[PDB]
Amino acid sequence: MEFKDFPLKPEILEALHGRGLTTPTPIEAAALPLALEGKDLIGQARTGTGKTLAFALPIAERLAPSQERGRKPRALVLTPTRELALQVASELTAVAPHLKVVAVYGGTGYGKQKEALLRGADAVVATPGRALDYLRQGVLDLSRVEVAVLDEADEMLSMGFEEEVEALLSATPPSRQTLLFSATLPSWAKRLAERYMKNPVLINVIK
Amino acid sequence: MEFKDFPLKPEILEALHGRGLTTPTPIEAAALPLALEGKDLIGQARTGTGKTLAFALPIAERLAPSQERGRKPRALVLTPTRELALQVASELTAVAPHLKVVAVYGGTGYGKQKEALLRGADAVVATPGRALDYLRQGVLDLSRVEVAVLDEADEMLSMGFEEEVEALLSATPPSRQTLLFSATLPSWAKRLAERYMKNPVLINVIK
Repeated sequence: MEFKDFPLKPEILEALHGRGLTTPTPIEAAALPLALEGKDLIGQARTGTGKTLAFALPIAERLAPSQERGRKPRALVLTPTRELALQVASELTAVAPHLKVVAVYGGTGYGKQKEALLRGADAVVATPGRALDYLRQGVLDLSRVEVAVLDEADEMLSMGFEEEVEALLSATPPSRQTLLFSATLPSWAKRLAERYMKNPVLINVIK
Repeated sequence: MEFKDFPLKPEILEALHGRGLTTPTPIEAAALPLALEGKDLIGQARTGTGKTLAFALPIAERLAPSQERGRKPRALVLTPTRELALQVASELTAVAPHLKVVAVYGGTGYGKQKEALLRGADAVVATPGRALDYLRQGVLDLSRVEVAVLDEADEMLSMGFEEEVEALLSATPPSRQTLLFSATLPSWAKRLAERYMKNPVLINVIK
Protein backbone atom coordinates (compact mmCIF):
# COMPACT_ATOMS: atom_id res chain seq x y z
CA MET A 1 0.00 0.00 0.00
CA GLU A 2 1.13 3.51 -0.86
CA PHE A 3 0.14 6.49 1.35
CA LYS A 4 -2.61 7.17 -1.31
CA ASP A 5 -4.33 3.89 -0.34
CA PHE A 6 -4.89 5.00 3.31
CA PRO A 7 -7.75 7.26 4.42
CA LEU A 8 -5.88 10.55 4.61
CA LYS A 9 -7.15 14.09 3.98
CA PRO A 10 -6.42 15.24 0.38
CA GLU A 11 -4.26 18.06 1.83
CA ILE A 12 -2.08 15.57 3.74
CA LEU A 13 -1.80 13.44 0.57
CA GLU A 14 -0.86 16.58 -1.39
CA ALA A 15 1.85 17.41 1.19
CA LEU A 16 3.38 13.88 0.90
CA HIS A 17 3.17 13.87 -2.92
CA GLY A 18 5.06 17.22 -3.09
CA ARG A 19 7.87 15.87 -0.88
CA GLY A 20 8.23 12.69 -3.00
CA LEU A 21 6.84 10.37 -0.29
CA THR A 22 4.71 7.48 -1.60
CA THR A 23 5.61 4.23 0.27
CA PRO A 24 5.48 3.51 4.02
CA THR A 25 8.24 1.56 5.67
CA PRO A 26 7.04 -1.75 7.10
CA ILE A 27 6.55 -0.33 10.62
CA GLU A 28 4.54 2.56 9.10
CA ALA A 29 2.39 0.32 6.86
CA ALA A 30 1.49 -1.91 9.83
CA ALA A 31 0.99 0.98 12.30
CA LEU A 32 -1.18 3.31 10.18
CA PRO A 33 -4.47 1.43 10.25
CA LEU A 34 -4.43 1.17 14.07
CA ALA A 35 -2.94 4.63 14.65
CA LEU A 36 -5.47 6.36 12.29
CA GLU A 37 -8.34 4.83 14.31
CA GLY A 38 -6.87 6.18 17.53
CA LYS A 39 -5.41 2.97 19.01
CA ASP A 40 -2.33 2.71 21.26
CA LEU A 41 0.78 1.07 19.69
CA ILE A 42 4.34 0.06 20.57
CA GLY A 43 6.63 0.21 17.56
CA GLN A 44 9.94 -1.62 17.81
CA ALA A 45 12.26 -0.64 14.93
CA ARG A 46 16.01 -0.01 14.83
CA THR A 47 18.28 2.95 14.54
CA GLY A 48 17.15 5.79 12.25
CA THR A 49 15.11 3.42 10.05
CA GLY A 50 12.01 5.47 9.01
CA LYS A 51 9.15 5.64 11.59
CA THR A 52 8.24 9.37 12.07
CA LEU A 53 5.26 9.15 9.66
CA ALA A 54 3.81 6.26 11.76
CA PHE A 55 2.95 9.02 14.27
CA ALA A 56 3.09 12.25 12.23
CA LEU A 57 0.35 11.20 9.80
CA PRO A 58 -2.05 10.12 12.56
CA ILE A 59 -1.48 13.53 14.29
CA ALA A 60 -2.06 15.37 11.00
CA GLU A 61 -5.21 13.37 10.26
CA ARG A 62 -6.69 13.58 13.75
CA LEU A 63 -6.31 17.31 14.38
CA ALA A 64 -8.41 19.95 12.62
CA PRO A 65 -6.97 23.47 12.44
CA SER A 66 -7.51 26.06 15.17
CA GLN A 67 -7.15 29.82 15.05
CA GLU A 68 -7.49 30.43 18.76
CA ARG A 69 -4.70 32.63 20.22
CA GLY A 70 -3.21 31.05 23.38
CA ARG A 71 -4.59 27.55 22.68
CA LYS A 72 -3.04 24.51 24.37
CA PRO A 73 -1.40 21.74 22.28
CA ARG A 74 -3.40 18.67 21.27
CA ALA A 75 -0.34 16.53 20.43
CA LEU A 76 2.90 16.01 22.40
CA VAL A 77 5.94 14.21 21.01
CA LEU A 78 8.82 13.58 23.39
CA THR A 79 12.29 13.03 22.02
CA PRO A 80 15.64 12.38 23.78
CA THR A 81 17.58 15.14 22.06
CA ARG A 82 17.28 18.69 20.60
CA GLU A 83 18.50 17.23 17.29
CA LEU A 84 15.63 14.79 17.11
CA ALA A 85 13.08 17.36 18.38
CA LEU A 86 14.00 19.73 15.52
CA GLN A 87 14.02 16.92 12.93
CA VAL A 88 10.61 15.53 14.07
CA ALA A 89 9.10 19.08 14.30
CA SER A 90 10.25 19.78 10.75
CA GLU A 91 8.71 16.49 9.47
CA LEU A 92 5.44 17.08 11.32
CA THR A 93 5.25 20.71 10.15
CA ALA A 94 5.60 19.44 6.53
CA VAL A 95 2.91 16.70 6.61
CA ALA A 96 0.59 18.83 8.71
CA PRO A 97 0.50 22.24 6.97
CA HIS A 98 -2.70 23.09 8.92
CA LEU A 99 -1.08 22.75 12.41
CA LYS A 100 1.20 25.03 14.46
CA VAL A 101 4.13 22.88 15.64
CA VAL A 102 6.53 24.22 18.33
CA ALA A 103 9.84 22.57 19.22
CA VAL A 104 10.82 22.76 22.93
CA TYR A 105 14.28 21.95 24.17
CA GLY A 106 17.09 23.11 26.48
CA GLY A 107 20.57 24.33 25.69
CA THR A 108 19.16 27.79 25.03
CA GLY A 109 17.14 30.42 26.88
CA TYR A 110 13.46 30.28 27.85
CA GLY A 111 12.06 33.32 26.08
CA LYS A 112 11.40 32.37 22.47
CA GLN A 113 9.85 28.98 23.22
CA LYS A 114 7.68 30.59 25.99
CA GLU A 115 6.55 33.32 23.54
CA ALA A 116 5.70 30.61 20.93
CA LEU A 117 3.70 28.55 23.48
CA LEU A 118 1.85 31.68 24.78
CA ARG A 119 0.84 32.55 21.19
CA GLY A 120 -0.71 29.06 20.87
CA ALA A 121 0.30 25.63 19.73
CA ASP A 122 -1.28 22.53 18.23
CA ALA A 123 1.63 20.09 18.56
CA VAL A 124 4.70 20.37 20.78
CA VAL A 125 7.87 18.30 20.05
CA ALA A 126 9.99 18.42 23.16
CA THR A 127 12.83 17.05 25.14
CA PRO A 128 11.55 15.95 28.55
CA GLY A 129 13.61 18.22 30.79
CA ARG A 130 12.56 21.45 29.17
CA ALA A 131 8.96 20.32 28.76
CA LEU A 132 8.75 19.63 32.48
CA ASP A 133 10.28 23.09 33.30
CA TYR A 134 7.44 24.67 31.29
CA LEU A 135 4.73 22.51 32.84
CA ARG A 136 5.99 23.60 36.29
CA GLN A 137 6.00 27.30 35.14
CA GLY A 138 2.35 26.83 34.02
CA VAL A 139 3.53 27.87 30.51
CA LEU A 140 3.06 24.39 28.93
CA ASP A 141 -0.43 23.09 29.51
CA LEU A 142 -0.91 19.43 28.57
CA SER A 143 -4.55 19.08 29.58
CA ARG A 144 -5.77 19.14 25.99
CA VAL A 145 -3.34 16.53 24.61
CA GLU A 146 -5.17 13.91 22.48
CA VAL A 147 -2.05 12.10 21.10
CA ALA A 148 1.17 11.53 23.12
CA VAL A 149 4.23 10.04 21.37
CA LEU A 150 7.36 8.71 23.03
CA ASP A 151 10.03 8.72 20.33
CA GLU A 152 13.04 6.55 21.35
CA ALA A 153 11.89 5.53 24.80
CA ASP A 154 14.99 3.42 25.48
CA GLU A 155 17.23 6.49 24.72
CA MET A 156 15.18 8.69 27.02
CA LEU A 157 15.79 5.98 29.69
CA SER A 158 19.55 5.89 29.06
CA MET A 159 19.68 9.67 29.37
CA GLY A 160 17.96 9.57 32.73
CA PHE A 161 14.63 11.14 31.82
CA GLU A 162 12.38 8.35 33.32
CA GLU A 163 10.80 10.61 35.98
CA GLU A 164 10.24 13.52 33.64
CA VAL A 165 8.60 11.36 30.99
CA GLU A 166 6.26 9.91 33.62
CA ALA A 167 5.39 13.32 35.02
CA LEU A 168 4.58 14.67 31.52
CA LEU A 169 2.36 11.72 30.60
CA SER A 170 0.63 12.06 34.02
CA ALA A 171 -0.28 15.71 33.06
CA THR A 172 -2.12 14.54 29.96
CA PRO A 173 -5.67 13.05 29.91
CA PRO A 174 -5.61 9.21 30.18
CA SER A 175 -8.28 9.22 27.43
CA ARG A 176 -5.52 10.14 24.99
CA GLN A 177 -3.89 7.96 22.35
CA THR A 178 -0.32 6.93 23.20
CA LEU A 179 2.27 5.73 20.78
CA LEU A 180 5.66 4.41 21.97
CA PHE A 181 8.60 3.82 19.67
CA SER A 182 11.74 2.12 20.85
CA ALA A 183 14.26 -0.29 19.29
CA THR A 184 14.54 -2.15 22.60
CA LEU A 185 11.99 -2.73 25.34
CA PRO A 186 13.71 -2.49 28.72
CA SER A 187 11.72 -3.09 31.91
CA TRP A 188 10.93 0.62 32.22
CA ALA A 189 9.32 0.66 28.78
CA LYS A 190 7.19 -2.37 29.78
CA ARG A 191 6.13 -0.48 32.93
CA LEU A 192 5.11 2.51 30.73
CA ALA A 193 2.95 0.34 28.47
CA GLU A 194 1.22 -1.12 31.55
CA ARG A 195 0.66 2.17 33.33
CA TYR A 196 0.23 4.70 30.55
CA MET A 197 -1.18 2.79 27.56
CA LYS A 198 -4.46 1.08 26.70
CA ASN A 199 -4.14 -2.50 25.35
CA PRO A 200 -1.19 -1.51 23.17
CA VAL A 201 -0.53 -3.47 19.97
CA LEU A 202 3.19 -4.30 19.55
CA ILE A 203 4.68 -4.16 16.09
CA ASN A 204 8.25 -5.40 15.82
CA VAL A 205 10.13 -5.03 12.52
CA ILE A 206 13.61 -5.68 13.93
CA LYS A 207 13.55 -9.05 11.90
CA MET B 1 -10.36 1.39 8.71
CA GLU B 2 -13.15 -0.74 7.24
CA PHE B 3 -12.45 -3.53 4.79
CA LYS B 4 -13.55 -1.22 1.96
CA ASP B 5 -10.63 1.16 2.89
CA PHE B 6 -8.15 -1.55 1.80
CA PRO B 7 -7.06 -2.35 -1.82
CA LEU B 8 -9.26 -5.45 -2.14
CA LYS B 9 -11.06 -6.82 -5.24
CA PRO B 10 -14.72 -5.58 -5.38
CA GLU B 11 -16.08 -9.12 -5.34
CA ILE B 12 -14.04 -9.82 -2.18
CA LEU B 13 -15.60 -6.69 -0.63
CA GLU B 14 -19.06 -7.94 -1.75
CA ALA B 15 -18.37 -11.38 -0.18
CA LEU B 16 -17.37 -9.77 3.16
CA HIS B 17 -20.48 -7.46 3.01
CA GLY B 18 -22.68 -10.54 2.30
CA ARG B 19 -21.18 -12.21 5.39
CA GLY B 20 -21.81 -9.01 7.45
CA LEU B 21 -18.06 -8.51 7.92
CA THR B 22 -17.19 -4.79 7.73
CA THR B 23 -14.43 -4.03 10.13
CA PRO B 24 -11.11 -5.80 10.62
CA THR B 25 -10.02 -6.78 14.07
CA PRO B 26 -6.77 -5.11 15.32
CA ILE B 27 -4.59 -8.01 14.19
CA GLU B 28 -6.23 -8.01 10.77
CA ALA B 29 -5.99 -4.22 10.33
CA ALA B 30 -2.29 -4.16 11.27
CA ALA B 31 -1.42 -7.27 9.23
CA LEU B 32 -3.24 -6.58 6.01
CA PRO B 33 -1.02 -3.84 4.47
CA LEU B 34 2.09 -6.04 4.76
CA ALA B 35 0.35 -9.31 4.02
CA LEU B 36 -1.26 -7.95 0.86
CA GLU B 37 2.23 -6.92 -0.35
CA GLY B 38 3.46 -10.48 0.09
CA LYS B 39 5.57 -10.01 3.20
CA ASP B 40 6.04 -12.66 5.92
CA LEU B 41 4.36 -12.00 9.26
CA ILE B 42 3.94 -13.46 12.75
CA GLY B 43 0.56 -12.59 14.21
CA GLN B 44 0.31 -13.12 17.94
CA ALA B 45 -3.44 -13.18 18.69
CA ARG B 46 -5.65 -15.40 20.77
CA THR B 47 -6.69 -18.89 19.79
CA GLY B 48 -9.99 -18.93 17.95
CA THR B 49 -11.82 -16.30 15.96
CA GLY B 50 -10.51 -12.88 15.13
CA LYS B 51 -7.61 -13.48 12.76
CA THR B 52 -8.86 -15.53 9.84
CA LEU B 53 -9.09 -12.61 7.43
CA ALA B 54 -5.41 -11.68 8.06
CA PHE B 55 -4.58 -14.70 5.90
CA ALA B 56 -7.79 -15.38 3.99
CA LEU B 57 -7.87 -11.97 2.35
CA PRO B 58 -4.24 -12.13 1.20
CA ILE B 59 -4.93 -15.57 -0.31
CA ALA B 60 -8.09 -14.33 -2.00
CA GLU B 61 -6.29 -11.25 -3.36
CA ARG B 62 -3.11 -12.93 -4.50
CA LEU B 63 -4.56 -15.92 -6.30
CA ALA B 64 -6.25 -15.54 -9.67
CA PRO B 65 -8.88 -18.09 -10.59
CA SER B 66 -7.94 -21.19 -12.66
CA GLN B 67 -10.04 -23.86 -14.39
CA GLU B 68 -7.11 -26.25 -15.06
CA ARG B 69 -7.98 -29.91 -14.35
CA GLY B 70 -5.69 -31.54 -11.82
CA ARG B 71 -4.06 -28.24 -10.83
CA LYS B 72 -1.91 -28.11 -7.73
CA PRO B 73 -2.73 -25.79 -4.84
CA ARG B 74 -1.21 -22.34 -4.60
CA ALA B 75 -2.02 -21.85 -0.92
CA LEU B 76 -1.69 -24.20 2.08
CA VAL B 77 -3.20 -23.45 5.49
CA LEU B 78 -2.30 -25.86 8.32
CA THR B 79 -4.55 -26.14 11.36
CA PRO B 80 -4.17 -28.13 14.61
CA THR B 81 -7.60 -29.74 14.54
CA ARG B 82 -10.04 -31.28 12.17
CA GLU B 83 -12.74 -28.93 13.41
CA LEU B 84 -10.65 -25.89 12.59
CA ALA B 85 -9.71 -27.23 9.18
CA LEU B 86 -13.38 -27.45 8.31
CA GLN B 87 -14.12 -23.99 9.76
CA VAL B 88 -11.25 -22.23 7.99
CA ALA B 89 -12.05 -24.01 4.68
CA SER B 90 -15.61 -22.72 4.92
CA GLU B 91 -14.51 -19.20 5.76
CA LEU B 92 -11.91 -19.07 3.00
CA THR B 93 -14.50 -20.47 0.55
CA ALA B 94 -16.83 -17.64 1.48
CA VAL B 95 -14.35 -14.77 0.98
CA ALA B 96 -12.62 -16.31 -2.08
CA PRO B 97 -15.52 -17.56 -4.15
CA HIS B 98 -13.21 -17.71 -7.21
CA LEU B 99 -10.96 -20.37 -5.62
CA LYS B 100 -11.53 -24.08 -5.08
CA VAL B 101 -10.73 -24.76 -1.43
CA VAL B 102 -10.21 -28.39 -0.29
CA ALA B 103 -10.30 -29.33 3.39
CA VAL B 104 -8.01 -32.26 4.26
CA TYR B 105 -8.31 -33.89 7.69
CA GLY B 106 -8.44 -37.23 9.47
CA GLY B 107 -11.26 -38.86 11.35
CA THR B 108 -12.85 -40.02 8.14
CA GLY B 109 -11.84 -42.05 5.13
CA TYR B 110 -9.32 -41.18 2.44
CA GLY B 111 -11.37 -41.46 -0.75
CA LYS B 112 -13.36 -38.22 -0.93
CA GLN B 113 -10.45 -35.91 -0.11
CA LYS B 114 -8.19 -37.79 -2.53
CA GLU B 115 -10.68 -37.40 -5.35
CA ALA B 116 -11.07 -33.70 -4.62
CA LEU B 117 -7.30 -33.12 -4.71
CA LEU B 118 -6.91 -35.07 -7.92
CA ARG B 119 -9.68 -32.99 -9.59
CA GLY B 120 -7.70 -29.87 -8.70
CA ALA B 121 -7.38 -27.39 -5.88
CA ASP B 122 -6.42 -23.74 -5.43
CA ALA B 123 -6.11 -23.80 -1.66
CA VAL B 124 -5.79 -26.69 0.80
CA VAL B 125 -6.72 -26.27 4.48
CA ALA B 126 -5.29 -29.26 6.31
CA THR B 127 -4.41 -30.97 9.53
CA PRO B 128 -0.72 -31.94 9.39
CA GLY B 129 -1.01 -35.70 9.72
CA ARG B 130 -3.48 -36.19 6.89
CA ALA B 131 -1.64 -33.65 4.71
CA LEU B 132 1.68 -35.51 5.17
CA ASP B 133 -0.01 -38.83 4.29
CA TYR B 134 -1.33 -37.37 1.01
CA LEU B 135 2.05 -35.80 0.33
CA ARG B 136 3.75 -39.23 0.75
CA GLN B 137 1.09 -40.84 -1.53
CA GLY B 138 1.79 -38.25 -4.26
CA VAL B 139 -1.81 -37.03 -4.06
CA LEU B 140 -1.02 -33.68 -2.44
CA ASP B 141 1.58 -31.72 -4.43
CA LEU B 142 2.99 -28.61 -2.72
CA SER B 143 5.46 -27.54 -5.40
CA ARG B 144 3.31 -24.60 -6.51
CA VAL B 145 2.47 -23.15 -3.07
CA GLU B 146 2.77 -19.33 -3.04
CA VAL B 147 1.30 -18.74 0.42
CA ALA B 148 1.73 -21.05 3.48
CA VAL B 149 -0.12 -20.33 6.70
CA LEU B 150 0.44 -21.89 10.12
CA ASP B 151 -2.85 -21.24 11.92
CA GLU B 152 -2.34 -21.66 15.71
CA ALA B 153 1.26 -22.86 15.84
CA ASP B 154 1.29 -23.28 19.60
CA GLU B 155 -1.73 -25.60 19.40
CA MET B 156 0.06 -27.62 16.69
CA LEU B 157 2.98 -28.00 19.14
CA SER B 158 0.61 -29.00 21.99
CA MET B 159 -0.92 -31.68 19.72
CA GLY B 160 2.45 -33.05 18.78
CA PHE B 161 2.55 -32.09 15.09
CA GLU B 162 5.99 -30.38 15.02
CA GLU B 163 7.66 -32.85 12.67
CA GLU B 164 4.78 -33.06 10.26
CA VAL B 165 4.47 -29.30 10.04
CA GLU B 166 8.20 -28.98 9.26
CA ALA B 167 8.06 -31.74 6.64
CA LEU B 168 5.14 -30.01 4.90
CA LEU B 169 6.81 -26.58 4.96
CA SER B 170 10.01 -28.13 3.58
CA ALA B 171 8.05 -29.47 0.60
CA THR B 172 6.89 -25.97 -0.41
CA PRO B 173 9.00 -23.45 -2.41
CA PRO B 174 10.99 -21.06 -0.18
CA SER B 175 9.94 -18.27 -2.58
CA ARG B 176 6.51 -18.45 -0.94
CA GLN B 177 5.02 -16.06 1.52
CA THR B 178 4.63 -17.49 5.03
CA LEU B 179 2.17 -16.29 7.69
CA LEU B 180 2.32 -17.72 11.23
CA PHE B 181 -0.42 -17.13 13.85
CA SER B 182 -0.14 -18.16 17.46
CA ALA B 183 -1.23 -16.92 20.89
CA THR B 184 2.19 -17.72 22.33
CA LEU B 185 5.66 -17.93 20.80
CA PRO B 186 7.39 -20.99 22.33
CA SER B 187 10.91 -21.94 21.23
CA TRP B 188 9.53 -24.13 18.42
CA ALA B 189 7.59 -21.26 16.87
CA LYS B 190 10.72 -19.09 17.04
CA ARG B 191 12.84 -21.79 15.35
CA LEU B 192 10.12 -22.38 12.75
CA ALA B 193 10.20 -18.64 11.95
CA GLU B 194 14.03 -18.69 11.80
CA ARG B 195 14.06 -21.58 9.30
CA TYR B 196 10.91 -20.98 7.24
CA MET B 197 10.25 -17.20 7.27
CA LYS B 198 11.91 -14.24 5.62
CA ASN B 199 12.47 -11.19 7.93
CA PRO B 200 9.00 -11.56 9.39
CA VAL B 201 7.22 -8.65 11.05
CA LEU B 202 5.75 -9.45 14.46
CA ILE B 203 2.32 -8.06 15.36
CA ASN B 204 1.24 -8.85 18.92
CA VAL B 205 -2.27 -7.90 19.96
CA ILE B 206 -2.50 -9.99 23.12
CA LYS B 207 -4.10 -8.15 26.07
